[PDB]
Amino acid sequence: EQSLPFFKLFSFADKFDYLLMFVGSLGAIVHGSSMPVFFLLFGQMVNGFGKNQMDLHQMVHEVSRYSLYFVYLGLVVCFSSYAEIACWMYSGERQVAALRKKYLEAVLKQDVGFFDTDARTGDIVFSVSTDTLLVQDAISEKVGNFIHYLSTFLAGLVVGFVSAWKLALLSVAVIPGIAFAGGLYAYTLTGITSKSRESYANAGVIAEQAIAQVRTVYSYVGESKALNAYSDAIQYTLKLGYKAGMAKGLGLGCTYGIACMSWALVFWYAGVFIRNGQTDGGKAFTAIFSAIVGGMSLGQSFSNLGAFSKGKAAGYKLMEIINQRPTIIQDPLDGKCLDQVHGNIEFKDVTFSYPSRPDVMIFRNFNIFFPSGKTVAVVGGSGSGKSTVVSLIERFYDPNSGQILLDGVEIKTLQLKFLREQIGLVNQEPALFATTILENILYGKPDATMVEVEAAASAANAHSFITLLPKGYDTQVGERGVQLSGGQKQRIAIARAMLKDPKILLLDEATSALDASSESIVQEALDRVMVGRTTVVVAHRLCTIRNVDSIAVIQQGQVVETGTHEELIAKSGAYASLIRFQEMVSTRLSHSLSTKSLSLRSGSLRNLSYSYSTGADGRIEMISNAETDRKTRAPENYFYRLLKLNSPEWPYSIMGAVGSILSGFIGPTFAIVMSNMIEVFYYTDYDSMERKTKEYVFIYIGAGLYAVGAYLIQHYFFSIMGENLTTRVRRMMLSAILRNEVGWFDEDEHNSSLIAARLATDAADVKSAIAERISVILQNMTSLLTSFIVAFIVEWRVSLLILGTFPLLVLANFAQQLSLKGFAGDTAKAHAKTSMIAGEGVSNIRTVAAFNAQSKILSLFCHELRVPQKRSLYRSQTSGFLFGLSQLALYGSEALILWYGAHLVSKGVSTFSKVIKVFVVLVITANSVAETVSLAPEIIRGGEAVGSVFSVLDRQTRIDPDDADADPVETIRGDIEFRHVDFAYPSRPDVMVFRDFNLRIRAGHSQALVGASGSGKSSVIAMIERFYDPLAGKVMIDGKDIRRLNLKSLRLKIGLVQQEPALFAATIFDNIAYGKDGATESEVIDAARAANAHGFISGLPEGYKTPVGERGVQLSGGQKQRIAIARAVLKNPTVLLLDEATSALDAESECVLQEALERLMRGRTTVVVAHRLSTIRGVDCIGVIQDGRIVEQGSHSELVSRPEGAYSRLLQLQTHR
Ligand SMILES: CC(C)[C@H](C)[C@@H](O)[C@H](O)[C@@H](C)[C@H]1CC[C@H]2[C@@H]3COC(=O)[C@H]4C[C@H](O)[C@H](O)C[C@]4(C)[C@H]3CC[C@]12C
Ligand SMILES: Nc1ncnc2c1ncn2[C@@H]1O[C@H](COP(=O)(O)OP(=O)(O)NP(=O)(O)O)[C@@H](O)[C@H]1O
Ligand SMILES: Nc1ncnc2c1ncn2[C@@H]1O[C@H](COP(=O)(O)OP(=O)(O)NP(=O)(O)O)[C@@H](O)[C@H]1O
Ligand SMILES: [Mg+2]
Ligand SMILES: [Mg+2]
Repeated sequence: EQSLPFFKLFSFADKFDYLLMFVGSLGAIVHGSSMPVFFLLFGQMVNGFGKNQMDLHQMVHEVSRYSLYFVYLGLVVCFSSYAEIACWMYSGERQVAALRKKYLEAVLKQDVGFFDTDARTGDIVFSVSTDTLLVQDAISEKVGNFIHYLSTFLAGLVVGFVSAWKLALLSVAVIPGIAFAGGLYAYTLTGITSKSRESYANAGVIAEQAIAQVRTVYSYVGESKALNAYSDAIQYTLKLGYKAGMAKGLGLGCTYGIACMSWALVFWYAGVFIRNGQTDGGKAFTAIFSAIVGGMSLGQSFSNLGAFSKGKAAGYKLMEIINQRPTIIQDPLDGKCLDQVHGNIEFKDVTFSYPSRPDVMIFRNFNIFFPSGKTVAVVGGSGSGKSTVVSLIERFYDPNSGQILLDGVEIKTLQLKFLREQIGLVNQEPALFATTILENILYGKPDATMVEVEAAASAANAHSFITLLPKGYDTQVGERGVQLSGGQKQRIAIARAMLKDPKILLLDEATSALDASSESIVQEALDRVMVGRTTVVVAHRLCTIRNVDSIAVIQQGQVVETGTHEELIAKSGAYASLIRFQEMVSTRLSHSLSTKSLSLRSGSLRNLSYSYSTGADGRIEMISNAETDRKTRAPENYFYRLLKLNSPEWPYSIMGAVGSILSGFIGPTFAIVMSNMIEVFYYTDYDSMERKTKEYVFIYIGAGLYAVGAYLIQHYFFSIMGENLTTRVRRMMLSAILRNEVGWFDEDEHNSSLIAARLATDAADVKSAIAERISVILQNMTSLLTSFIVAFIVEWRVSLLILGTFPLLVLANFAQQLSLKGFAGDTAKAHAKTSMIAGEGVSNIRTVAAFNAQSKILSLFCHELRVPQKRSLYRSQTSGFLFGLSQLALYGSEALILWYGAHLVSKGVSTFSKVIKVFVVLVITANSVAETVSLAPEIIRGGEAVGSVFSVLDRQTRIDPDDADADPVETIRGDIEFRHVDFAYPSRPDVMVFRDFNLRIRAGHSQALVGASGSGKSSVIAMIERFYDPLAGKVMIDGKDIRRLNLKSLRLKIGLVQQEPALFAATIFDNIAYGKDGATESEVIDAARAANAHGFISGLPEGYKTPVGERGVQLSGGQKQRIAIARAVLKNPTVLLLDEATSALDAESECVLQEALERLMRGRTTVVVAHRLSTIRGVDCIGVIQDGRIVEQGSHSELVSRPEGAYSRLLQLQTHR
């Protein structure tokens, strides 16, 4: 939206950076006007090297002068490419490093309640992560290319018009006949790719509903037809991907079909102006080639504007936080400083609301008093502003109406160094900055002594635990060297509360780690520090409040009652229901940053962003997103395997590769004709310069239609091979994802949001690893070959010195194509330890506001930024000097060859138009060789990270749904008998929810599994089918082992009903027939009238046809549950399985299960679980589990005979509505 001007991005430059942009601008101009000066000397060499063919002693003079000048020109490109790289890359680094210093100063001094996670602390941390890499990439080095390739254009039209201005308009005005046809290609390329990009999203929900509902898709046998709806939704991209291979041949055929009909136009009029006597054969070499490579080089200077519009936008967000004016600031002169405080805090009608939204009201008419030297207990039951009391004494906010006084002195007339130093804060998930266990304790006071740190951790239940660590109080909590990552989080944070020695002390509900005997150890540590200090207590559970010597209770805006724990238990005033409430019983930002960073990496480069994760429990882990270089390397034999998977089309690859060698002949067909017209321009018989220039125009036309029929073959083919490979792989991947166990889908890195991308993008980059890395080899390995055969027929004494110099002429043309992207290289990885230190400074700001840590983070950030400047000083000088020397060897070795040519002509060995036919061929050849060696690591080094998708094709499953040595199933009777059987989730095996679980089910019976307050209750049905394997023992079914049978034959006769039902993106005719294939119309209609819904399904305008999955009409959960029961009643199963869990019916006036329960159990073996104790009258048995063990069994007539057992607790929960 709002954006800065491009200027004022340089507004952080000091007095030293106005000299690294004046040196660095005279460097980029003299370098820019060097290719139009190379064309001024080379058209002055040939005018002595061939007009004097009759004077062999004038040639040796005037080529020994014009080939000394290509050493003087080599020492200008030596020191003017060293001054645009080593003076811009570093001078764009002292301005961003300075930015982060002004910025971090800005964030630390802002009112502390500005950050409330409502896309706020996921926006400030992201603004220091990416926006200081978009200000850097727009002002450092791409300005040094925008100046460079501009002054080539403004000096390619001065050397052009001075020498011969009557050709400096023919050579210029033709150029829009190339770009018009060069832009028609890139126009229709989008117009067909967008037809492929849009047609895939139809298939992007079929391979999504069959993964996000993989519990249902495995439960029925519905994976064999989940490919036939993904086969018939790629075929509308294959045949649409064919004719995009046609629009690349004719887009590269109609480019050399005008290009080879454009050199004929500017070489014909050159043959006219020489005969008429206006120019000569050397000055018409300059005025053509200066205006062409000068006029074509605005396609590079207008390529930097895409990276300039990202600078003005992302720079404005950084520049508005710095000058955002806060309210609660420190006044070091307009402030007081008391002495011998008592801590008599009194709120005198203090109202307050959240400044995010003043709609709700928190402290309407709030009035409490705090004593001196006592303990109070402000306590609520829920979010009635229970943590707002500590969030107001800190001045994290201001009260919008009211006044707060300390000992008769108000705190709004005080500075924020006398107040916050005297208050200690302990709260949930306590802040441990990634340092040792000596510097975290020194945030209370930076330098007192060593022995008081030990005395602080002595009365903290820590000193025993921090001397049983094999280092001298030196243990990294951020890095996972030694982990205190047990369930008992060892509270070292209380040592900060003890060493600081505060007068006022604001504790909080610091027992929320599933408290037990382990968290009772840190409880008594808290109970011994509240001595002689004004302190409060905030509590959630009242089991730890029973020894507190004053309790004041608020309910809504105001205090209700005061006193001690003798009258609080009395009078039943909002305490007797609350103790009945006691008896009736972050890590999201790393996903939130990964969403905002997603869907924005299409325009930005991959060496620019990050990839966020939780990592350890010390910080937010920022991976530099250049992890493709050193992670997930492909299997070594992949270049043979991908050819084997793509074989049946060996006819379509031989027919293509004979259309590839013919495309490599276009190189020397240009260079051998154009090296004959620099001969013919020096004839002296002006009618012999006409009959031998009609031959040199009918070949440019004759090789201008040749390129139409030799780019059309190489690109219509090698894409039929390239689109029967991103089809056969996309159908083998889904037939290899739907064979894994279900627990692989439970992991967060394998959700149904990334695995639908690894079939979209990562399976579509095999077209560019086996079809477009052969065609850019055989095109270039037949053009290198057919030019080193023509070079050894014409003259072999010069084409041997060029072959020895050829390892240098290809390095010099290799350095001219790394400089198009800039030599900075992975600029996210060096600035990635810096941002982690700014990552702990924002998301943990509530403890930085206390302790006065606002000047210790700034000196642990300006002490670490001295590493990414002395890395950008070494790299900017070495990679600016190894570029300025690899251009000296270019111009400094084109003046050895041409000198050596003008030496042999003196001895009569070889002649003119044999030096030129060897020198001009063997420079244009080397231009194409540094396009092949540039992709040399990408072939060998694993392809790339998106071509390394073999973790789904090459991955052995655990639970195989189909075997050969497995007996099929004839008829199940139902004989579920659980033998010694324990279980845990493979995702988190730390909890061991089943402990030698045992059951027994005879055929023709039922089961009445209790909810047991959600003790893994929906997991017994998970082991009837094989969603998981038991940790030990056998699941004895039908008197047999379950893991000795063919699994696809088993699941077709055991039908279940899922916990939270959802339907597929289809009408309601598949949804009630998805559990029964082969049935057509007859018993489908009767199948609906079981959970009846029959007027609900007949009440529809479009019959039964309604989209209920997505993008149609929306139904309710009580009505969706009606549809799901119609599945199992059509399948006619043997072992029915129902489920209820955690208030998921949502059907008031419950009648959707009065019909469905008692009419369905006619001849089946059922296992029914119910979370509510209602309609729980099972008719054959019952099962009640406690912590992985059943405790009682029988009918519902011996359960009521026991006085308590375990069911008597459940009947009291009926009255807890
Ligand atoms: C003039 C040469 C003898 C000289 C030694 C050589 O250094 C020259 O500067 C080379 C690098 C350049 C100068 C002009 C360029 C050509 C001018 O640009 C063009 O029109 C294109 C058309 C098409 O892209 C061709 O494949 C290359 C071609 C035709 C360019 C290929 C490379 C050059 C031939
Ligand atoms: N930053 C915020 N902006 C707006 N509302 C908030 C914010 N933080 C908390 N709230 C809500 O406003 C109410 C104030 O209660 P609060 O002071 O947070 O005590 P609490 O800790 O939520 N109660 P409990 O968790 O039961 O001990 C709560 O219901 C909060 O959920
Ligand atoms: N896929 C899973 N991976 C790891 N743990 C899980 C998974 N699913 C559930 N749990 C944990 O298992 C515990 C108990 O729930 P679970 O074992 O799923 O059955 P349940 O939810 O008790 N059934 P119900 O009582 O009917 O709601 C919970 O604390 C969950 O966190
Ligand atoms: Mg709280
Ligand atoms: Mg459940």
